[PDB]
Amino acid sequence: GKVYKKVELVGTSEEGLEAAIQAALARARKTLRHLDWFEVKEIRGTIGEAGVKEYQVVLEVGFRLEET
Amino acid sequence: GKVYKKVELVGTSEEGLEAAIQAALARARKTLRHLDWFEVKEIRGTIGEAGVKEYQVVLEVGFRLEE
Amino acid sequence: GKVYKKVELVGTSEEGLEAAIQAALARARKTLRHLDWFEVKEIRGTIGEAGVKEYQVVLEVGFRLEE
Amino acid sequence: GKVYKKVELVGTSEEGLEAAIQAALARARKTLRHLDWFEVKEIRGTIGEAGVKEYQVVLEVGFRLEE
Amino acid sequence: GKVYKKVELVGTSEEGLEAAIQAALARARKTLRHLDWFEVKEIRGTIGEAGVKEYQVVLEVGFRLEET
Amino acid sequence: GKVYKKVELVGTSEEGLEAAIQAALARARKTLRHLDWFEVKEIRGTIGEAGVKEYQVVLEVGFRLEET
Amino acid sequence: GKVYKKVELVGTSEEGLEAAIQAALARARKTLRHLDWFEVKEIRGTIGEAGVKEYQVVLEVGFRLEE
Amino acid sequence: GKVYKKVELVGTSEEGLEAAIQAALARARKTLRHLDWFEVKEIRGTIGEAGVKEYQVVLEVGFRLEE
Amino acid sequence: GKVYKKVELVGTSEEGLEAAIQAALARARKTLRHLDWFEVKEIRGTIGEAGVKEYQVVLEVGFRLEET
Amino acid sequence: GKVYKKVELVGTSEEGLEAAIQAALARARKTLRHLDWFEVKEIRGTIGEAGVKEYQVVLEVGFRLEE
Amino acid sequence: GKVYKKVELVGTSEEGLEAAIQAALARARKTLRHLDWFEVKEIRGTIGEAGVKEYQVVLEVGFRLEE
Amino acid sequence: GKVYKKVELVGTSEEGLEAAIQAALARARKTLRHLDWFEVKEIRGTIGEAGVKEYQVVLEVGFRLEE
Ligand SMILES: [Mn+2]
Ligand SMILES: [Mn+2]
Ligand SMILES: [Mn+2]
Ligand SMILES: [Mn+2]
Ligand code: NA
Ligand code: NA
Repeated sequence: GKVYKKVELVGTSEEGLEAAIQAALARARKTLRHLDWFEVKEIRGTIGEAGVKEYQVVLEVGFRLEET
Repeated sequence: GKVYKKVELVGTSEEGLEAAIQAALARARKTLRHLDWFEVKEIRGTIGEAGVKEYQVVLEVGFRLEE
Repeated sequence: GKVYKKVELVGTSEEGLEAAIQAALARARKTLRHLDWFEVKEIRGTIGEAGVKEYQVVLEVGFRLEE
Repeated sequence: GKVYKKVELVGTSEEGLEAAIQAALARARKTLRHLDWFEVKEIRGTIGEAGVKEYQVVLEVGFRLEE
Repeated sequence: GKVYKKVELVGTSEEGLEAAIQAALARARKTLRHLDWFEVKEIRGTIGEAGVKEYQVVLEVGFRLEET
Repeated sequence: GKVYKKVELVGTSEEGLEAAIQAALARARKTLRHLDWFEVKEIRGTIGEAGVKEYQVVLEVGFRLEET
Repeated sequence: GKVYKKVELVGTSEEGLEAAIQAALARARKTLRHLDWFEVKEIRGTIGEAGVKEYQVVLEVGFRLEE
Repeated sequence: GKVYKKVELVGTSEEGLEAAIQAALARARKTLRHLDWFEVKEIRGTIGEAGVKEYQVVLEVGFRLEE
Repeated sequence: GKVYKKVELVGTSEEGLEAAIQAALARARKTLRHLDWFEVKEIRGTIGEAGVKEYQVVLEVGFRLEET
Repeated sequence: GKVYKKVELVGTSEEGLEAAIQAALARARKTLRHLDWFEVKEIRGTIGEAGVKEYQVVLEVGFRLEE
Repeated sequence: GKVYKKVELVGTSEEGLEAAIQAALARARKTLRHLDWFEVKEIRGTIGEAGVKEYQVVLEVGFRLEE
Repeated sequence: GKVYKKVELVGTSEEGLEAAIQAALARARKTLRHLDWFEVKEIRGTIGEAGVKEYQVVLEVGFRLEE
């Protein structure tokens, strides 16, 4: 049937988790076609000094491969 | 000794992660009694042209069983 | 020594598990060279009116990098 | 907005892995509506004179809940 | 062939690990038929003035489904 | 080289996931120096009449040790 | 009560997952007594010109120990 | 929002599993305040001529931090 | 240095967890020398009908290998 | 903010763990830009007459994506 | 009877894996008494012009508590 | 096809990680035939006055069964 590929990215943002997810996906869309789903693997981040500096979300992005 | 049961749900939301959890809990409250705690097992979601179509949070909800 | 890369693919088929793995490997052959091994990570699928609709096998495929 | 539930079943069969999965899904269909997807968690089995006696596939079945 | 279902329960007891498991099974057998096996997934508990307040054992209980 | 330590904290908040993480970091920074990074290990919470009562985020906080 | 041992084998076959499991179990039968159950731990394999070369199934075989 | 800390201990006992947990909690109570919950991570132990020399239970203890 | 081997056993008992652990170890001692430690992997069991029939503890037993 | 990608490589060497890591990283440097960190995922190897033949280290290499 | 505590450290070094472990243990010795054993949890690192810049080994250090 | 067995060993050495792996493999050679691969599962060790006392590497060793 169809075949998909998964790439692992890390999105970062000062805004929050959804924004860091959206950041990776926005960059993914520049170079990968047929983006279909994602799976969060890790949530981490840096500290300083209003608390969280940046949120870092490690995620797999899954996309459909074309025929050839 | 009190006994609890855990049911696994996946809440979804186009808005965010809290909203997805809340969606699941709102539905669980309709058919399950004595809801006490939840544990998130997975965060995933779907992608469209806008980016995230929906956030999906897989979680277990634990509740106390009667008698 | 030699250096390998692993790509993660999801093969799908209505027929069964091996055919799902085979579907991923046939596509991988078109763009990847020196395919050597694979490792299954997840077996999942969709459900239709007759039972399984498609099997989906998530696998890592390992191949030698040139140079 | 949408909420799914997951139940954990063990399908068994003497015929093979796919058959064991089909067995769980067939029995699932009798009492669960909107069956959407499955996830295989464990493949195990019993052993007899002729090798495999029964294949046992532990899977989660996900299905959409009504509001 | 036969089809089984697993339900996840948490038994509790102020006495010990076995007693907590038995509490869960004793309750299970009031609403579930054909109980066959259990599998412990987690041991946790709460803490009081005297050490352990209650033991909490998270377990899966497996039972045959009737062909309904 | 440098040596870091990780401590496991659980932040809580009635507001959301980021707020819970910030609660833990805000407390961490009162007794720990040189906070560098955090890693989320679990998200759980409690349930009330209105859905989520409080969100509880389990996280590791990593900080450099002073060569003492 | 009674005591069981588990050994970890890897069965291989060009002819699929069930075939590889059966290969392991046939060999286990030759030198092990009181074979009772198996648990699949990994599925992997090698790749050749036609896709899968060999399927390799890593499993635990459980057997009762005599007293 | 209240904040908790988790410390990892290994309690040991020649008697049994509960006793090992209790050993750890008794010691934790000496230097940690507001002890609330524990989670067992590992059960292991040592072996002598008698069989089990000591049971060892690795656990996290969670307690509320002040200010 | 020294080399050890680990075998995986399943001890069973109606008495409880420690007894099922002791059961595997007693049988291990019949055929393996220099038993040194064990690690519990799984706790499961059968049901009927005073609750637990038998407790089943899956464990690795580690023992020192001799030179030759 | 910025976005990173991770690729999974297997470095090999007859000369040890660090050597295998370095082999992977040297190859990564040839076709990947902005290499920042690595995470070891598995250590395995092959066996020959003298013990270890090749050390094989599976690692993730993280690098910043240009915009 | 006996109770141990475990702390999670990250040793770093430019020299290799063993050196990074030794670095954590040396700093551990300054403030912790009765250091008994360690468990490596993660091996990771940073990458520079010459390949590995810093090795980072995340380990748990276990030590015996006084009564 | 061919069938393999995996035995789990713990190699120990004061020198380092490879020497620990080598110690396990040298002993395995005395009693096991057709040793083919190994997989590291855990790296741990003991601590003495100078830092690491012994490294202990837990590994699975895979070998072909005759027949
Ligand atoms: Mn949010
Ligand atoms: Mn098949
Ligand atoms: Mn007991
Ligand atoms: Mn080395
Ligand atoms: Na569950
Ligand atoms: Na911890």
